[PDB]
Amino acid sequence: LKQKELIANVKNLTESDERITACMMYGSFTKGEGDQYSDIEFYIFLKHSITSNFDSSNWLFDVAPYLMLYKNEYGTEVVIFDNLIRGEFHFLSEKDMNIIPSFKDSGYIPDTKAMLIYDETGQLENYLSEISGARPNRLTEENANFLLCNFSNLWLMGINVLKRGEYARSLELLSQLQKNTLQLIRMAEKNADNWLNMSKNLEKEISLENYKKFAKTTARLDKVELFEAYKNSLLLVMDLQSHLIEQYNLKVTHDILERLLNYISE
Amino acid sequence: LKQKELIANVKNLTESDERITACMMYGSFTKGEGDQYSDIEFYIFLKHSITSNFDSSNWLFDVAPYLMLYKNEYGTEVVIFDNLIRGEFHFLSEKDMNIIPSFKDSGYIPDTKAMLIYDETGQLENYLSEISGARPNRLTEENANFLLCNFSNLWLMGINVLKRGEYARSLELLSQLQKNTLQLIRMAEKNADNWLNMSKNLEKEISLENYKKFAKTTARLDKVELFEAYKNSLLLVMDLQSHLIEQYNLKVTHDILERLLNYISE
Ligand SMILES: Nc1ncnc2c1ncn2[C@@H]1O[C@H](COP(=O)(O)CP(=O)(O)OP(=O)(O)O)[C@@H](O)[C@H]1O
Ligand SMILES: Nc1ncnc2c1ncn2[C@@H]1O[C@H](COP(=O)(O)CP(=O)(O)OP(=O)(O)O)[C@@H](O)[C@H]1O
Ligand SMILES: CCC[C@@H]1C[C@@H](C(=O)N[C@@H]([C@H]2O[C@H](SC)[C@H](O)[C@@H](O)[C@H]2O)[C@H](C)Cl)N(C)C1
Ligand SMILES: CCC[C@@H]1C[C@@H](C(=O)N[C@@H]([C@H]2O[C@H](SC)[C@H](O)[C@@H](O)[C@H]2O)[C@H](C)Cl)N(C)C1
Ligand SMILES: [Mg+2]
Ligand SMILES: [Mg+2]
Ligand SMILES: [Mg+2]
Ligand SMILES: [Mg+2]
Ligand SMILES: [Mg+2]
Repeated sequence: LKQKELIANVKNLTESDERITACMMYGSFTKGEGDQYSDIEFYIFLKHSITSNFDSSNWLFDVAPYLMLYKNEYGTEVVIFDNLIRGEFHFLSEKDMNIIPSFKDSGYIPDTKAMLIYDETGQLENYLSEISGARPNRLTEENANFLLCNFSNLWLMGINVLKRGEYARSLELLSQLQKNTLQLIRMAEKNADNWLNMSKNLEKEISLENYKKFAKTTARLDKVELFEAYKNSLLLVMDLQSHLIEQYNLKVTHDILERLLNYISE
Repeated sequence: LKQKELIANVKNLTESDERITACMMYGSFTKGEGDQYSDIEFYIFLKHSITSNFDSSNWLFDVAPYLMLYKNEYGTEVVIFDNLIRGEFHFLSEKDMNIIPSFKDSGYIPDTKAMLIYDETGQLENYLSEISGARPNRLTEENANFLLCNFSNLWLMGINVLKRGEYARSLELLSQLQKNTLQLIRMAEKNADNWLNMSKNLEKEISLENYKKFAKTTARLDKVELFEAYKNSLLLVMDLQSHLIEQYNLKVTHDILERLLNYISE
């Protein structure tokens, strides 16, 4: 894989460069899920007093020639290399390595070994041993209530804009509804490790039954298709709620979902 | 309108309640766009001493009985009243009233008069006057570049996950692409006030030609429809880039977009 050649380059350069004190890899190549379709991604920890003006544009070209480079909404440098591999490099002071513990909340981190690329001081390895084995419990009453409330809110907003004739906006809301629904399916089927990344591995991780029901909640930009998708979204959540009620005390009841259902033809 | 009755109750209670110093309304009922499909929304500014313990659930019930209340991801109290009207209420200390001037970054502020629901001290009116008539100018090289780079980033990521067979994830990414594409159309057509709310009034605000093109970038959860939508997504952005390049210096060139296009079948 071209990706692995680039990863090796990153390891090489982060070790040899005096400006870089640590490098943490994350993503699929640290979880046995890397393939030819994957990107590569790192936190690059820099000498504190040279962090502001660090020439990351030049450093990234030293990794490999690139076609495009910009800073995304998360402050991460994103590169499209000339071989079309995407790379995400988050550059920050070594003094901000204390961000790492909060990563335990992002998902299941069974192993940390592939994450350790370079570690000048030993501090990176120490932070990683704090998150190694991290596994958020997603199967909570709190989560079930938030998702059902969040869905009801978004569904009602969506059906309203649809009734107005704001079709494109109802489609946008439907995609937000869909993310929430995936999280509900993962709750109902007790396979919720891929939580924030709810669509990762979906074809491998959920029942055909609910996959097909989810597919029915999708639509192109079309009034009739949107109405069908919105209706099927509600029906699916009604199924999920009647399953989840057995496990949690829910504030969104079948009655409340029934009122939303009736509203479609109002 | 049920909405107007509820706004009236909010006006009534915010005035009379000694714990509430000011109430600012926003959204479509302050922008000449309110209708039967609208929600209602307010910032409620509380006397500083009681902000910490204020029982919002109790107060919102006084506005009208509700079927559902929860805090969304923005910390907004979101309510579905028992007549199925949606309400969004942001409770803050009076001392945070100075967040108001930053609202000018969100878009055009046509009517600060309709925004003033209650103002004990005259303070709210003063902050609102600072934003009246204001709008960002979205027509910039910085915006053209970010959107084209962000689109290219998300598109290449999305086509990779589609090729992988992660269809549900490619759909999720497609919806993110779609929002970037609406902002790009708004730049090209120079109708960019509805920027963060890019799909608001979309059917009324962009040309029939670009609406039709945008509609072809949409898909249901289906391999063939997804490949069609991803191609049409890039082709639309290629059209838009050819216009934008005349106005701004752009990092994303036609040649780069063509590399991405050829990548679909590689
Ligand atoms: N919404 C989210 N919030 C927080 N962390 C997330 C997240 N989505 C993904 N992540 C984390 O960031 C890592 C990198 O994510 P991405 O590169 O977007 C997908 P990936 O799992 O690396 O697969 P891929 O790049 O091979 O397609 C993921 O493995 C996950 O640990
Ligand atoms: N993404 C965003 N970021 C920041 N502000 C936004 C935003 N989207 C919308 N807004 C602002 O928040 C106001 C209320 O938004 P919404 O209630 O979601 C839509 P609306 O314009 O009120 O129409 P509607 O409620 O009648 O359908 C908008 O009018 C706009 O001023
Ligand atoms: C052990 C996981 C480390 C991850 C590092 C950190 C992070 O930088 N995530 C990014 C996150 O952003 C998107 S997915 C929304 C990218 O596709 C992904 O590769 C990653 O860079 C955002 C801030 Cl969520 N995440 C919170 C967890
Ligand atoms: C005069 C506009 C005032 C608005 C008030 C403030 C706000 O609370 N916006 C909300 C925003 O959130 C979503 S749309 C993302 C809601 O649909 C919308 O009614 C509004 O409540 C988020 C924090 Cl962006 N926005 C930054 C601007
Ligand atoms: Mg990755
Ligand atoms: Mg990534
Ligand atoms: Mg509104
Ligand atoms: Mg609203
Ligand atoms: Mg009461």
